[PDB]
Amino acid sequence: MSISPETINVAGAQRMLSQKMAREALQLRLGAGDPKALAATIAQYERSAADLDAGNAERNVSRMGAPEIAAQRQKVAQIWGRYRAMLDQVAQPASQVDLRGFSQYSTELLGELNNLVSLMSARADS
Amino acid sequence: MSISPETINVAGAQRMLSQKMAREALQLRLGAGDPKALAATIAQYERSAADLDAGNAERNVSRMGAPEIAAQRQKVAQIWGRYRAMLDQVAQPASQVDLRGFSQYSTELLGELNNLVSLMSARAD
Ligand code: NA
Ligand code: NA
Ligand code: NA
Repeated sequence: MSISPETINVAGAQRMLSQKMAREALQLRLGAGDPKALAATIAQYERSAADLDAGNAERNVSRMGAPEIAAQRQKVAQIWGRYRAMLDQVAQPASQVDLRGFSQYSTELLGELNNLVSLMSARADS
Repeated sequence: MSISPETINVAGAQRMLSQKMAREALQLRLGAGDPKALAATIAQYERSAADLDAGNAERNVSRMGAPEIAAQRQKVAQIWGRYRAMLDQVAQPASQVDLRGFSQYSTELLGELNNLVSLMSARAD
């Protein structure tokens, strides 16, 4: 591997975080949740996204400048912005939302994050 | 690396699957879910757990026999068995369930899956 294992770990964990935040938001919709937990999960995702975009030497996350990888990070980022806004709405018990649309979007983001991991691994691995 | 990168990918994805299942079960609790999706996610976790325990040549998942890794897979399996049962309760809109208990247990399983990934990576480089 040309990148650190931690780089691939952080990218893979984005997949998990996307799902964790959805569960936390749905639990908030049910009135049994914790806004602090949701915020913290979203913050972990965003911290990792910035680390993957810029590199983070302290955290041992490599910036991968390959154009296809950078393009996939940007594709992910556009989906993420819309998903993040949906999370905020889902988490409010009294809001109007489309829960099937939310689920579809969670699955879409997950797929694009998995695609990011795949591209990173292809470039990194022998 | 002594193990295939796919081995680490599959172990990491178990973290994700544990959380996807919770998302799906809560969607079902809210009447906006899909039982087939939850079933598929559970099945994927179970196949991957089997692959990590035994190896799977077709899928390029390597065996890792180090005692600490085997012990952690066993620890995960005990938590998983209990978690899996909780899912069915959560997913029923009309059940009485303790959702905070469920989320705590989801986070516990996630942590042990993360610990498994860490142990695997340490051994693999
Ligand atoms: Na919550
Ligand atoms: Na083994
Ligand atoms: Na097992």
